[PDB]
Amino acid sequence: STVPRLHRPSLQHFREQFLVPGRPVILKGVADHWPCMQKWSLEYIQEIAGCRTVPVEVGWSQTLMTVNEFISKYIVNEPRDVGYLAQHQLFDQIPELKQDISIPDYCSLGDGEEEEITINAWFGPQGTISPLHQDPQQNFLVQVMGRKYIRLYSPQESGALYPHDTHLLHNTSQVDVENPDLEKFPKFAKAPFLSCILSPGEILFIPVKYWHYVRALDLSFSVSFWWS
Ligand SMILES: O=C(O)CNC(=O)C(=O)O
Ligand SMILES: [Co+2]
Repeated sequence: STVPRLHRPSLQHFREQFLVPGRPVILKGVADHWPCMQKWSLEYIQEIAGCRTVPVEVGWSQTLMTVNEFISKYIVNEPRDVGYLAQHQLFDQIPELKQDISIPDYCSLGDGEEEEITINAWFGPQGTISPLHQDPQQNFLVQVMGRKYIRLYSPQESGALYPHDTHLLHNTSQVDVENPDLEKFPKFAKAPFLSCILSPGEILFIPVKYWHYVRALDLSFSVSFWWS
């Protein structure tokens, strides 16, 4: 079913109805006028960040190249393969860019310290896929450019998601959400979920340990805030 959308909810309403019970929600009217929303474009990103080295996930492999090279090879025209500048602390690397975002006020409801919040960039073409997995902190995923299809499964449903059987990968599902092998993973079919298309200016709250799967529908840039 669709993730609820709420316009600028109070801190206490967000706390009581979403944060404490661990329920996803999309926050509207919160990040929609951050400077990134109007400023970020391929040209702006090239100008500010083009010469800097970033990690890129290809396919599968992991490599390093400049932001300019990433755009040239994996974003524009007709890329050979899907590449994704995923899960990278770009704003620590480039303080000028950090000026264009801010910490959501709702993070103050956490028990953690503000300067321990991990801020990651997720920048890539249409068609990037982050397979179903769970993270160990709360997340506000802020959509800046393009749209993402997102599927969410509660931690209560872990038994239907067939986690990998190693410590390193136990927070990742073995299932391909959008084309599941139901002969091998029959329990997956029945597991309930939420989904949404997250659009520019919207923030998705992904509760701590909620399983999430993410596919970019367009050229996309998201910023995640991992907080406690
Ligand atoms: O945006 C993506 O492709 C995936 N994002 C996450 O898993 C996250 O923000 O924790
Ligand atoms: Co994640």
